[PDB]
Amino acid sequence: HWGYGKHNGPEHWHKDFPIAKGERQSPVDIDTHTAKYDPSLKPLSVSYDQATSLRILNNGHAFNVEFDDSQDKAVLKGGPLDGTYRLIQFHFHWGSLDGQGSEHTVDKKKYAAELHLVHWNTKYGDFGKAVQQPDGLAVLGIFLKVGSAKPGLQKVVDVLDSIKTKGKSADFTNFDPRGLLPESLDYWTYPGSLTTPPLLECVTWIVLKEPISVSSEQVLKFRKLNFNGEGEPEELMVDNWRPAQPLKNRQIKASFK
Ligand SMILES: COc1cc2c(cc1OS(N)(=O)=O)CC[C@@H]1[C@@H]2CC[C@]2(C)[C@@H](O)CC[C@@H]12
Ligand SMILES: [Zn+2]
Ligand SMILES: [Zn+2]
Repeated sequence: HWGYGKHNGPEHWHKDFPIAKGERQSPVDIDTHTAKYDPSLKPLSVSYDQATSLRILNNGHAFNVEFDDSQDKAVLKGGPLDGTYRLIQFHFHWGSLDGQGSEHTVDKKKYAAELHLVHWNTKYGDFGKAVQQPDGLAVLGIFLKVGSAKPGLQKVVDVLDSIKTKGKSADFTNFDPRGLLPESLDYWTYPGSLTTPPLLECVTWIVLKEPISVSSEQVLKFRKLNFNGEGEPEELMVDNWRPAQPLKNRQIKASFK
């Protein structure tokens, strides 16, 4: 099974999933000088007040927070998107040290970690059908930089020690995802893929310009998780990110000047 180690890492993924060498792979470096403004882009509309969190779990690749996506309760629309996209879950990527951690980069600069809020296109009826469509998913990427503590992240990090090993889960109710967003909704956007196997190129990427701030104490909690299952030799869950892929002619657009 794939992972982030030397023998099952990103350099190996292409063998089981050839698309790893596709034309629209993610993540990528965002060069502020070549990412131009696109007027056809509409205002980004994030509607999370109706969000119903269900649980939080460790799948061995990171930890996910899932939401009830049976109704158009927590949705994403506007921007470069068509119709509605329902939030289904969010997770993070981080490094072995504060200097690295994010997947995307801004003018070659990495942040301490990165947040991925995953949504699927409701026109495909179901998540399963969505991931297999070029425009099936919309992922809202948000950078995390070390500084002040993010009040809204407290609940998440406080539970981690209860799901240290791969396979552990726990009920996670009443979490409001709005507490993880920065002040500004300014963003960059491009067509790409999942940053992990099966690496399908079904993602419209929306990366926020403004990073949210999290304390050193908070990020360190992430590094307490384990890739491995209970009872197995500990393999700390750090550096669960994928190297940047070639842009290969795709255009990164910005919602601002
Ligand atoms: C939530 O966003 C992801 C979903 C999936 C993967 C990685 C993901 O992370 S990311 N960094 O945002 O690209 C890899 C496994 C992906 C799953 C999408 C749905 C799939 C295709 C299921 O149908 C089976 C395996 C699943
Ligand atoms: Zn897996
Ligand atoms: Zn991700």
